[PDB]
Amino acid sequence: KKAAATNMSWQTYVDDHLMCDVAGNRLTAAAILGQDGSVWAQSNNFPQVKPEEIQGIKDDFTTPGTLAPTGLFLGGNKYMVIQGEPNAVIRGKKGAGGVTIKKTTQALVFGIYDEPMTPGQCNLVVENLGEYLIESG
Repeated sequence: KKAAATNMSWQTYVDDHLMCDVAGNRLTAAAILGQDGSVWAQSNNFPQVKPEEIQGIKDDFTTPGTLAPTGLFLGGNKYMVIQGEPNAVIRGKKGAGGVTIKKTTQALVFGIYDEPMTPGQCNLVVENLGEYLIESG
């Protein structure tokens, strides 16, 4: 019955809650884009995402398996699609690194890790914060 749904600043969500130091290491880069493709907040070194890349990501959330055969692209870098959560989470691999994308009510959470950060740690900070944004909208 209690909405009570507040909203911190977008950059503080990325600066404090996405690049937060986890077990000594942090994400390589992170960003939060609205589902329209607009960049609402991004890290200092997050790559510029092409709309054709954004268009495909929405297409695999609505239809899992779209980006899997061809691969997932972010700013010219190719990420191999790995086990993700249908319609909610897309996960990728690029060598010792990878990427986790969490779908929200109206936005998209991006998180990019490299060595030595583990894929589960990137999945941790992305899905949980995205799950919190799911709870609030």
